[PDB]
Amino acid sequence: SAMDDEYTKLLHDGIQPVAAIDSNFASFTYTPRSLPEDDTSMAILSMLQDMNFINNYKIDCPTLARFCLMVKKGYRDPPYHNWMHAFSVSHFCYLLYKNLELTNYLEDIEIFALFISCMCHDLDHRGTNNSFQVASKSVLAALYSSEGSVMERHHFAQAIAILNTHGCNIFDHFSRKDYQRMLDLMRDIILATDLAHHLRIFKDLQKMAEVGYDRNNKQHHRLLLCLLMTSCDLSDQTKGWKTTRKIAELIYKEFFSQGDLEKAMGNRPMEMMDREKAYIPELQISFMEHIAMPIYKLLQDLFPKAAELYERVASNREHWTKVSHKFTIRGLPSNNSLDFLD
Ligand SMILES: Cc1cc([C@@H]2CN(C(=O)c3ccc(F)c(F)c3)CC(F)(F)C2)n2ncnc2n1
Ligand SMILES: [Mg+2]
Ligand SMILES: [Zn+2]
Repeated sequence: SAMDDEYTKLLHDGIQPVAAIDSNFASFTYTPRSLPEDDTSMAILSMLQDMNFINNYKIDCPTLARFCLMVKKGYRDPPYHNWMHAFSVSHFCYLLYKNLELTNYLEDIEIFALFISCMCHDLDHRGTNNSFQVASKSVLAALYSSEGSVMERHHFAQAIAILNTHGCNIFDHFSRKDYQRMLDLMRDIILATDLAHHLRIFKDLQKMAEVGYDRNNKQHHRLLLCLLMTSCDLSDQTKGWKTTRKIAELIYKEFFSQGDLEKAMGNRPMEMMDREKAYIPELQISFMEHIAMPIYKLLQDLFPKAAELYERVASNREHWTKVSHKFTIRGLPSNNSLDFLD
């Protein structure tokens, strides 16, 4: 019923102009997690409208309103992999569209697929990684462990289940060819969010950046879509320091909850998921150096206007070294007590 009245307003009230959301809404400096969650479904419609997808693809407005709410409701509330993550990843896709001239690189339908994939790419995340699905012998591992990318296959399957819900198939007027294309793109893009997949294709991404993007090379299109999806997925690290500090809190809260579960199963968690071993500043520096910075360096190599993104990621990484000394207890704790020693 609450879904129903939210739908009624989303459908009949009109799509707010994107500029009314925030006067910096289309800037790389904007932090979409500042938007109240109650306003995010309308902001999705505003972005879809501003990218001209609603008109270009003649999306049915009741269907689209239903779809957007179904996707939002398809996220649970772990500390990090929740709807506000999917919303902020989608918003970064919109930023890429508005700032980087993606139409010189990608087909319209590929840009559309990228944005819809961003909305859907973590659907029904339970706050645990692929390794945990296998180790805990979850239903998801029973379905997909033999293919790999367990969670990402689930996210994709959830996206399809939403489309296959009556009243929610925003593509169902597409030609059979275009429908097959959209769903194939969604598969490839959502599966690209597995960082194991990123790490596997990284050399090919480097080689594409080295030789130069060839808009007539179908494999270049696929590679670029993967890179852009990863860039959206990690885009929290391209904001200022307070965003990255908070996002670190959320990720490690989620990780440490998984680690507590693995210990209860008699298994040794990864150091980064073990609240007794993980040293957050060094793990964040390592993640920035070895994963985040190279991704945004490739993005800048391909799109010079993305330079500020890489510079911000590098700065945030420098901040971690600067604050690391504060994880060492000087003097006495604030209570003047050493009772934590016992
Ligand atoms: C935006 C953002 C997203 C993630 C993570 C990265 N992920 C990892 O596997 C991972 C995590 C920590 C590491 F140190 C590492 F080497 C790998 C997958 C994920 F958990 F989904 C999201 N992190 N992690 C730390 N700061 C992050 N910032
Ligand atoms: Mg994911
Ligand atoms: Zn994600």
